[PDB]
Parts: sequence; structure tokens; C-alpha cells
Amino acid sequence: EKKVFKTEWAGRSLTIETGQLAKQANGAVLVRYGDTVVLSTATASKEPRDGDFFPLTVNYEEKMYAAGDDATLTARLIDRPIRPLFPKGYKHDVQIMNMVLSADPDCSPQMAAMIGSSMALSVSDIPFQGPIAGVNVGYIDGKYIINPTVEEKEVSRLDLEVAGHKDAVNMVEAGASEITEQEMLEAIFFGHEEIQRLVDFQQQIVDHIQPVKQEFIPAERDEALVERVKSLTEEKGLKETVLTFDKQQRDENLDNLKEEIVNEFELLIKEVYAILNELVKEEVRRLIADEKIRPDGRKPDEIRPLDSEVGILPRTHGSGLFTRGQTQALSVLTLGALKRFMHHYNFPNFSVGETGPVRAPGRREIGHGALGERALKYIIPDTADFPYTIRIVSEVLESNGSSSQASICGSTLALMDAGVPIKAPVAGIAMGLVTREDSYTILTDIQGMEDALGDMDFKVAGTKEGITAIQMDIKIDGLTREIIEEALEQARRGRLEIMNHMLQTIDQPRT
Amino acid sequence: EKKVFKTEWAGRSLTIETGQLAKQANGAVLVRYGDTVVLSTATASKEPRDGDFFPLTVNYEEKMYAAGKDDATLTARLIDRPIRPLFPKGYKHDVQIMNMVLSADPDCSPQMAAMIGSSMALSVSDIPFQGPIAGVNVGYIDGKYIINPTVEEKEVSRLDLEVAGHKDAVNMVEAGASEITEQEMLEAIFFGHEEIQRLVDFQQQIVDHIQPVKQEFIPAERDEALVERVKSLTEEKGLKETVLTFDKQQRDENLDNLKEEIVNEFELLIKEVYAILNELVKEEVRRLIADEKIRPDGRKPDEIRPLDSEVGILPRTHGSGLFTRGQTQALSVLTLGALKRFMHHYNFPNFSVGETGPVRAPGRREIGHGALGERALKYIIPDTADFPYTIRIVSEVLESNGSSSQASICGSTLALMDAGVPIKAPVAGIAMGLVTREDSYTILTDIQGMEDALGDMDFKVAGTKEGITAIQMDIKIDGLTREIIEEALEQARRGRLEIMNHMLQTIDQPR
Amino acid sequence: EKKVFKTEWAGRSLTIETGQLAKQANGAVLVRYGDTVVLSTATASKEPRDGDFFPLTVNYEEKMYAADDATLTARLIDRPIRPLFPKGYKHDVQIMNMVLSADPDCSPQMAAMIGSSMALSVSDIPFQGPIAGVNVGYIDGKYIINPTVEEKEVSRLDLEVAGHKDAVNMVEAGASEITEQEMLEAIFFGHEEIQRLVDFQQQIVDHIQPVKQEFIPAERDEALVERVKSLTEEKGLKETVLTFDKQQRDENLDNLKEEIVNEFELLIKEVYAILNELVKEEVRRLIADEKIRPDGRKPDEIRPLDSEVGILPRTHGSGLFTRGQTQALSVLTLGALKRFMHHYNFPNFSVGETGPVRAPGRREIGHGALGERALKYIIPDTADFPYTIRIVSEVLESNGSSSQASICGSTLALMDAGVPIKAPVAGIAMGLVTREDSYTILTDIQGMEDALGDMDFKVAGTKEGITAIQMDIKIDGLTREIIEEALEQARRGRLEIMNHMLQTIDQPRT
Repeated sequence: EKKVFKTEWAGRSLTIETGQLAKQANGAVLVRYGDTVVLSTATASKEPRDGDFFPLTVNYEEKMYAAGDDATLTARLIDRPIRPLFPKGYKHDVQIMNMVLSADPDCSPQMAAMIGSSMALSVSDIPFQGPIAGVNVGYIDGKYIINPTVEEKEVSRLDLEVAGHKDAVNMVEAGASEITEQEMLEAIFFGHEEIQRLVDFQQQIVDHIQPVKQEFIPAERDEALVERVKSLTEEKGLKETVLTFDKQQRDENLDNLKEEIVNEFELLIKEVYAILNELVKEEVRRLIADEKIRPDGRKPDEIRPLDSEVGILPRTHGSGLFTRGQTQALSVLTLGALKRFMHHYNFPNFSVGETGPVRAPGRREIGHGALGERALKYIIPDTADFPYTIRIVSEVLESNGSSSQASICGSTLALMDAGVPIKAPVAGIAMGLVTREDSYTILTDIQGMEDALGDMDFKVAGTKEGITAIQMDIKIDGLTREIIEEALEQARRGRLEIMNHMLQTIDQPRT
Repeated sequence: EKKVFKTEWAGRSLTIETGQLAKQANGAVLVRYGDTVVLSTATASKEPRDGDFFPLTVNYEEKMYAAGKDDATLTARLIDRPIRPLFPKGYKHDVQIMNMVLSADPDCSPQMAAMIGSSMALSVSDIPFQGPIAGVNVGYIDGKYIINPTVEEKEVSRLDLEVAGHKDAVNMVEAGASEITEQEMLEAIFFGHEEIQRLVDFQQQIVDHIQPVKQEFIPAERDEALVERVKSLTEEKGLKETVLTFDKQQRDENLDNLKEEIVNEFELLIKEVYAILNELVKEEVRRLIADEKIRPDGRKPDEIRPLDSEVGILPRTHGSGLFTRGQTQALSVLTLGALKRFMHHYNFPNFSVGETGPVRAPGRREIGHGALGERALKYIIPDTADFPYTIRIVSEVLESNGSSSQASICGSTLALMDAGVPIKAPVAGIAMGLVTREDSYTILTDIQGMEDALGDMDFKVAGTKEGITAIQMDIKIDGLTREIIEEALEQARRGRLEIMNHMLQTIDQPR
Repeated sequence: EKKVFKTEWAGRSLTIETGQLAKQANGAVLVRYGDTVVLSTATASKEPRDGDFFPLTVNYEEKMYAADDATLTARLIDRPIRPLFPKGYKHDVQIMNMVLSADPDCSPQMAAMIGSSMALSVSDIPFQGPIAGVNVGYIDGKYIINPTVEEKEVSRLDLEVAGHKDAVNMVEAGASEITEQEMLEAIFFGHEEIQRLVDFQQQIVDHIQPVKQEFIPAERDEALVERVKSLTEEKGLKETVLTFDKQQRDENLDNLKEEIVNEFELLIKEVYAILNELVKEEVRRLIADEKIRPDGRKPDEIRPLDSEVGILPRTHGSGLFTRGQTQALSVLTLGALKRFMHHYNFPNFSVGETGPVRAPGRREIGHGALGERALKYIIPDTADFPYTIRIVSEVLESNGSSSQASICGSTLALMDAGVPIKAPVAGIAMGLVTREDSYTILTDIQGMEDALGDMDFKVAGTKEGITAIQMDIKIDGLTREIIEEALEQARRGRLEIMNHMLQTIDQPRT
């Protein structure tokens, strides 16, 4: 029952095989892209899990014979464009595995696996709303190039990975040599045209295989029950509760507010909690679109209050503390004799007022560390005029916003503190989004609740001259070109404000 | 209250001490065999665990100081095998058995000392174990069998066998061999068992002296009438035809559903109905085989599942083989290197059985099957003298219903030929099964998961056309007679020969 | 809202900052002590956990850039902090300490200990401190606080004392065979500084004026207690307690409770709790009033002893030591040429239990190092005995003090092996029952006496003097007389034990 479908992808062949391998998986496909081979599978639990949480996991692993954080980064990469495309309220366990059986570094295993994963879900009976595809873009002598080779990347000014579906982009994640907003936005959409071909090719396959999807019947809310709950919510001043300034106190009051409504009033309880969460969600979203005020009283373009300090640790080579609202990071730098530069990120439970077991670095901590390292490596001096190794470790002492971005600001402080002759300071911020069908509002410097109840989390970092790194994921089907362009601009402003503050603290590398 | 009991075991002393050490354990014994010393203990939970599953664990560990300076996992699995089937049916207490090698003379097998240690500890305990059991190592030099050969005799034996069992029968065999005949193996087995019988004899005297007081296991007796009701609702809903569903996942789905309905008729009463259902399923399968001579995928006791294979499916790897037998499938990949010298690993992902779950480090089972594979193969691997390269093979189980471990041996033989390794001879393997009715027994060839689970044994044999290179067998009944054993070996010789025949269509000699 | 409070601590500055860092923690403080910096935090779960168990965790970690020990340090800090929470308070509390900068002359361990006290004291968590801790050395007859690295090279004592305003809470020490009075003085020299440190923390609390959360302890239903206390008297609780065999005692007690409860859900939780206190009381009463412990011993009698040497053929040295239902086997390996270490392993079968086997836990790492500390002082100079020495101790049974049994075991193994050691070493664990009328000190305690008693005070050393201590308590504090009496009675105890040990082997093999 083996079926082979073939095409071209940036000057080398792309083959997708199904029906032969891993047939107990809900769906499974083998991807040959040049000399790169990847087996991708998608499996779902039999019945759906309880509670309001969608367990979705993506793994990636490169076999020893195919030729250690990269695998974790890659798996996080593939999760991003796939996660938002499941019917709302679908809470089956879904696990997606990718095994790189053969790896030609000129033919991206990361991108092969991403398409592999899309295909495996698309042939499966799992109700995924793709296909999706992803692509790598470089930028050499003013020309964009798809899936550049190892040697072209040595020379590109951009290392971008874009992904999305038929009608829109889903995810971007990038590192760059300080390139303009418009250079980036063009790269994005050059990338998306190829994405569109790739999706096209996957749909023909789906049209040929004609898989039978499982039927997800989403329940329709009881108009009347909503109405009752929506009254007990209005009487107890939900609006004013939401507008509590302090993070922990806001969450405490909301919990309590819900904690009371539910006691009115088991399967009926599950509903009331769910109705409550949407009513909270709506209130927050309404306040922003209609009254232009966020739940800590800010306006869509205002950044949180900023504080910073340098040299706070006696014996360390460099040290920086950066505080933006209820998010705070301490970054520490060590120099060494003579991989050459790295940045780690640690997120303790106390940072969010929580108790729990202490572990080895998790997936998220590994992500943010590398994001930080990516944003910064472009401004680190040449080994030729500064022969030392540089390690930076960032500790998140408090968190409500973007620890990862705060750590980039922290680390820039530490680098200057330490007297590292860097190209230019770097700062970063995270952008948010509320869409109403009438229109959208872009939010600057978002807090946790805005990520959680918003539509995107779009992190941009770079210098005054331009962008050094991006990482973006979303919780709606797609982002239009004008929303991306606007976000980049408003993030350019945001970062500029932040570098301005940072230079009050230290205005150049120590001597 | 120290008591010392003494005897001879293959030309060296064997002493068993109890009453002094580890007296809070339900039972505990110290074993001195030559200069080897092992402390063995057996402990049971106070009350029995819930559900229909017998938690039994065996550990083995060799201290750092034991020599005056994966094997432990293999050894612990070895000791579990003959011990597990000998507990009263329905006994579901946690039982844990620990073995500590305090001193280790490699000429006096710590593995065997521990195995007898473990039997003794349970036998003196109040845990209702139905032994004793004992185990022995057999070599084969210039046509003579030898018990517990020394290191230097093993350098020269044609057989490395570990046999075990009780008073009246053999329980377990596990072996590696230089391509020896079926009768040469069966004799070794029963030479081994005569010594086993002495060892059991010696343990029984001890038990007769210590006179331990066992805990009283009252097995419930089934309600004749309730069985009858359930057995009708099962007959009306076509259990027989349900069982005969061809597709593995679909068979399990329908059976679950069938049970899923009967139970809803209809809490402590539910536990019973589920248990009654499982036995009725068990009986139907067993009946179909003994009486109608058809297995639940419609095969007959001697037919092997449909076979497919391929070589060279991975571009850049030195050797590559894909082997498919029914709904079980394995991909084996080979890497060559400069210059421990040969190894084989085995990986079993969850998707192989259509499951979701967390990915882990190699488990116990995966370590077992890997080594079983490596054992079956090492005998046919060339001398380092005429082929100076290291050889690693990794086998991935992409689907599973039968014997992954045997499929991986077939896969690896393909990969070795693919890679151009001048091997002695191809090797294949299979797993044999067994249904006993009191009237008579049927031996099953190439069993599927359900046949292992509801059958009486799982008897894996692998080797060349000239003879056997490896065995591993465990059982779920009290013992295996000599005629069954012999018949199984013969029918497994046929089975393997069929498989090598197919394999040679794919590749008929080393590339 | 940054606030900085400053003082002197043994000739160097001590600064405590709050209000700036880690403000989502219930409380948090930064400690600068010389060039050492430590951030300490204290966080509590929102609501209290179910069941009768207080989850309290302390972590400690020294960053890579700051320049088993971390586990030892974290266990150190837990000890004086644990007993000072209101009885029945069962919130998760976690306490973290991060050494951001570490000057080994200014103890990060002590900075963190005060850090942890401060973080709780500024928090809304109802901790009953402050507490503080201090290091004492002993050079040419003079005690010194927080000696530097180079002074420790030359001290005869490495002591860490801690406690609160009115009493000492915890001691843990290693020593070059020093007398009981020499130790007890060091302890109380240490406590005067502790008192300054607590004083300084109290002013801070008086300045910050934190608002504590209100812990309302329920009051027992006099009448329900009375009913339960009758069903307990009728079924012979007293006689049940006096069962000799450990497992059998626990089995009967479980069963006894198992019956009373069935009389008789939220009401059940109460009956179980009432039962546990009635058991607790019976045991305590028997000791104070009848002077008999629940295995029939008297407050000063040690359990029956047995020992053996050379039980393993091929190992360089081997010792088996049994004291009551606690038993340890210690094994020694010699090597070419960190130089001495002792490990401790505690399998589940040792207590008749089943469970998963793991990497060495926290407790096992503690006891191993306690053992190693007690012994290193008597191990020969590398000059006249050029070999590495590893000893591993296995606890085959346990009811008492495995850690002390392992020290006895290891001394046996060292002699067995022919190691020319300074002198044998033995150890024991002391216990305590306080009634408001008076107290009884218990020698060589069993598990139940630790669990239902007021302290667990382990002392080990030679005939000439003490080599190691480790003590924690379950009451607010220990007076000086109790701590002096315990040391003396532990000196006697150990002497008995060395006496027995020398019957087995009276000098290093030759």
C-alpha cells in the first residue's frame, strides 16, 4: 500500500511516502528531501482527556547514525505553527514524533520534519486544520534565498524560519545581522509564497488519500445559563475586579469572584467554570478594544515602568539588574581564557510566588536561553580584538511579562558593566494583540494575562540600527501582513524607549 | 538465631545462612558459593494492591567493592522469569526481591547464586511462593556438558546456557550458542535440570527444617450463576466473531466495546464482571485454537505471518534493512567505524503500538531485547582479523504486534548483508507459543501479542540454517515438559528456515 | 521600596536588603556578608495541604559564577527552622537560597541561614523566629566566630550552632577529639553571637512590621477525646505499646486504631489525630512516670549488641554491627593514591518495606557525610599509610540509628583491614521526653522515640573525646543543662559500645 508523491523544493527533490511505515500510528509519513530522511508520526489518545487543557506534544530526535539542546529547540519550533490549528475544545492527547534517520545539513531536517509532521496529521483521522509548512530564508547580497545551504548561511545576514498555512503566516523565529523592519517583513512574505506551494502539494496528497477524519462536535453554549452567570458576574463587579493593579491580587480576586459564583451553583460545575473563564476573557478583550485600557490601567502603546542597575555583585566580571513592571531579571557575566559565547536562562518557582520541586533546565528555559543568546551574539565582538570566552546567566527573580526579553536587557547591561567592547546595546520586548471582528488593537510590552487571553506573543529584539532576533506564536488562525508590519514598527519604538532608559544606567562599555 | 546449611555445587561449596541478616524483610538469606557472596531478600506489601495486576519486582546489583576495586538489568530480568509464574493465581501483593552481590568470584556465578538466593528468601518467608526453584549455567566443551563453567572454560564452550526450574520441570531457558543443533540444546537443557533438581532438593530440606508459616491465600470461587449470565450476554453479542476480527487495533477496539456494553447492564460487582469477561475472552481464544485449529487472525498453528523486506532504504548509512512480518515491523541501521567491537541496540517508541506517552531513557525491556539481538548475532560476525571495523546496529520498532526482538534480528541480518559485512551466515528468529488444554496442547508458530498474553509461553529462538545462536523463554504455567520443548525447537527450526528463505530473495549474500 | 539594614558580624560587615528583589515571593531578602552575597526567599502555598504532614523544603545552590555540599547545607538550614511553626500548620513552604557571590572566608552557609530566617520574618508566613546560626572554631584555647579558611586549617573544632532568642536549636560538629566541656562552652559562646544576630533581625521586623497570616489552631473536643480515650483504655493501649517487637508493635497499634476508628469523612480525620496523640501520650507517660520505654528498657540502657569482623572473603576489611533491630554492614576497600570517604546506603527492605530503588537520597547523603566526619579525625596520615580508603555501609535493618551503627561498623572494618588508626570510634543517639514537671534523657533511642520524642541528638567519638555531632529537636529549644547531661550520658553510652567492639577486635590486624 505504498504511495510516493514527489516534487521540487528549492532546487532539490522532495518525496513524501505513506502507507508502508508505522501504520499503527493514526498517521505517518516518510520525508526524503535531498539526502535528508525523516519519519514523522502522529498519534492520538483513544478518548479525550478530562479538564480544560489540550495535551499536545512534539518530539524530535536525530539518530546517532543519521550523520544537546537543538532537538528541544527544533521540537518547540514545530509545535508553534501546529498548536493553534485544532478545533476549539479539542482535548485529546496528541503526540507527534519525528525521527531524523538521515541528515544532510544542506537540506534542512528541521524543515523536513515540520512538513513531515503536517503530513502525518493530514493523512491521519485527527481533525487538524492544516496543512502547514515551513521554510528557511537567508539574505545574501540583497537576495532572499530559500533553505540556504550551510555555506550560504555562513554569509547570510538573516537566519529566518517562517511557517504557516494556505492563507497566512503562523510563526516566525529569526536571528539577523541588524536588518530593517522592512527587510524582515519582505523575507517573511517571500518565505510564505513557497510555504503556499508546499501546502498546495500536501493538499493534493490529502485529496488523493482522502482520509476519514474523526468528527469533533463542539457543544453550543446554553444561552440562558450564560445569561444567569453573566448577571452574577456583573453584580459582583467583574470589570472592576479585572482592573486590580497588582498581579497576584488580581488573580486572587478573580479566583475568589469565580469561587463565589460557582457555589450557587459535578458536570454542571465544569460548565460554570468554563463560562466564567470566557466572561473574564471577554471583559479583558472588551476593555482594550472599546475603552483602550489594559487591566493594569495602561494604554495599548505604553511600556511598564522601568528600573535598572549595574555592578550589583562584587566579584563577578559583570552584573546587570533589569526591572520592567512585575517582571525582573538579574544577569551575570563571567569571562574566561579560550562555545565562545553563551547565554543561559533560569526560571525559579518563587519568581511567580509558587512552590514546587526544583528540576534540571526544562524545555521553556532552554528555549528562552537560546532566544537570548540569539539576540545577543550578533553584537558580541570578534574574537580577534577581544580574546575571551563569555558566559552569561540570567535569573528571573520575578515574572509577569517577558522574562526572556528582560534577560536580553539584563545581559546587555552586564556586558557593558563588564567592559566588553560590544557592537551596540540590544533590547527587546514582546507585542500582543486583541482582534475583534470590527478591528484589532496591538499591545506593547504585554503582561502574562494578555498573552494568555490575547491572540499573539510576538517577541522582537535588536539594536537601534535594526533587528537581531524574533520569536512569535499565536492563538488565532493567522496574522495578516499589516498586523505584522505594524507590530514590527511598534516594537521598534518600544525597544528604542528601553535602550534609552538603559543608557541612563550605563552609556558605554566600562574602561 | 544464625543457621547455616551447606552442600556442594559443581566442585565448590555452597552455603546458605539465614536468621542473622536483614530480619525485617519477610525473608532473607545469605549465599556463599566459592568466594562469591550474595545477600537476597524478599519483602511483600502489608495488604494487596487493587486492580488485576501482580506487582513483582526483582533487583540485582553488584557493589563496587564486590570485585575489590546493563548486565545488572539483564541479570534481574533473568531471575524474575522462573519466579514470576509460581504465585497463586489472583495474588496481587507487591513483592520486591533484592539481591546484593557483596563479593563476586567470576568463576562462581553471582547470577546463579542470586537466583538461588532469591528462591531461598521467598521459601523461608511467609510469602506463598510455589517453589523452590533453582538455576544453573551449562557449557559445552569437546562434546561434554559442564555445570557452571569457569571463565576460562567459557572462553572455549560452544554454549552459554542458563536453565532454571523447579522439582518437576524446567521453567526458563536463555542461551547463546555457536550454532548447535536442536538435540544438542535439548540435552544441555535436561543435563542442567538434573542439577536443578538437586539444588531444589537441598532447599526443601532447609524449608523442612525452618518450617516457615506461610500467609494464607484464599482464592475466591466464581459465582457459577453470574458467570452464566455474563456468558450469555457474551454469546448473544458474537464474542467468537469479535475475536476473529483480523486487524489488531480493530480487534482490541471491538472487544473493549463488547465488554464496555456487557458491563453497563450491570462498584465491587463491576470488578467481577470485568474479570469474568477477561476469562471468557481468554477461553474463546484458547478454545478456537485447540478445537477449531484457527488463531484469532485466522491463521493455523504452524503458519507464519506475511513477510516483506527491503534493504538499502537509507541513503547515507553503511547498511540498512527493513523487515515486516504481519503488523510487526522493524528498521535496522548499521554504522561501521575505525577500531565493544560489535553491539546492537533496540528502541521501542510508543507510536509502534498506536500509543501516546512520555519518551524516556532505554527501559528494562528495551535493554533486554537489545542484548538478545546482540547475542543472536555476535556468533556470525566476522573475526576482527579479516574485517577490522567496529559495527554498531540500531533497530527501531515502527510497528509491533509480535516479536519485535525477533524482527530486529532479521532486520539486522539484512543490514549486515546490505553493508557488505562478510558474515558467517544469515540469522533469523521467531517466537513460539502454546495453548494447553488438559486433553492436549497446540504449539503456535510466530505468535502475536494476544497469543503471548493469553497463551502459556513465549519461546524465542534464533539462529542460522546450520543451528541455534540464541534462545529466551518464559512461561505462564507451572512448567514445560520435554516433549513440548523438543517440538517447539523443531517447529522453530522450520519457522526460521522459511524466514531466511524470504530474506535471501531480498539479498542473497553480502554486498 | 529598597531598605538596607547594616551591622557587623565577626569583624566584617553584614547587610540585609529587602523590598527590591523577588517580590512575588511571600518574603525575600538579599544578604551581603563581606564579599559573600546570597538571595533567600520564602514562599507558601495559597491554601494548606491535606493530611497530617507539614511540607517544608529548603534548597541551597551555589551558582557557577559565584566563584553533595549543597544538599548538606540545605539540610543544615532546615534543622533550626523546622520546629518553629505553629503546631498543625501544614501549608507548603519552600525556601530557596542562591549564593550569587561566595567568599569562602565569609560563610555562605551562615549567610544563607540568616537569609532564610529573614525571608520568613518579613513574609506573612507565621514563623516563630528569628533564628540565626554561626560557625565556631577553636585555636590555642580560644573560640572564634566564623573562622576564615586558614584559621580552620588549624582549629580543633568545626562547629555550626544555631538557635533563637532564648535557646539553642541545632548543633552539628566535627572535632579533633575534644572534651564535653570544651564542646558545651563552644556551643554557648556561639549562642551569645546568635543572640546579637537575632536581635538585629528583630529590629528589622520591628521597622518593616510585616502582617502575618492568622493561624487559628482548633481546640480539641474535650468530650470526643474522652470517648476515644475510653475505647483506647478498654483495648489495652498501654500493653499494646509495650509489645517488644518493632513490626509487631506497629501492627498492633495500627490494628488497635483500625478498630476504634470503625465505631466511628471529616469526623474520621479527627479520631485518627486524637488516637495519635493518645499513643504519643501513653509512650511519654510510661517514660516520665514508670521509667520504662516501649521495648521495656530504662532511660539509660543501650540495646543488645552483636558484632563480627571479616565476614566477606575478598574485601580488604569488613564489619557487621548490630544494636537491637538496627544493623549495619560496613565494607572497606584500599587503593593506590578524596583520600578517605564513607558512603551510606539505606534499602527499603531494612524496614520491611517495598518501593522503587533510587539514586542516593538527601538523608542517605547526610548520614554518609556524618559518618565520614566522625571517622576522618582518626584516619592515619597519608605519610605513614599511603593508600586511599573507601568505606561503604549498608543498613540491613533499621529501628534506631543506622548512621551511628555505620560508624561502629566502619571502625570494625578499619581494624579488620589493618588500618593503623588513631583510635576506635563509636557513636550513639540520645533522646528526650519533657514533661512540664521534669525531663528524662533517653540513651540509644529507637525510631518511635525519635518520632514521639523531643530530640535526636547524635554523638560520636573516641574514648579521649568527641569527633562529631548532629542534633535536631521538635520542641522550641534545649536548655544548657539538658545539653550537658546528654553529652555526658552519650559519653557513657559510647564507652560501653567501644568496650563491646574491642571484644570482637582489640587492635588493627597484622
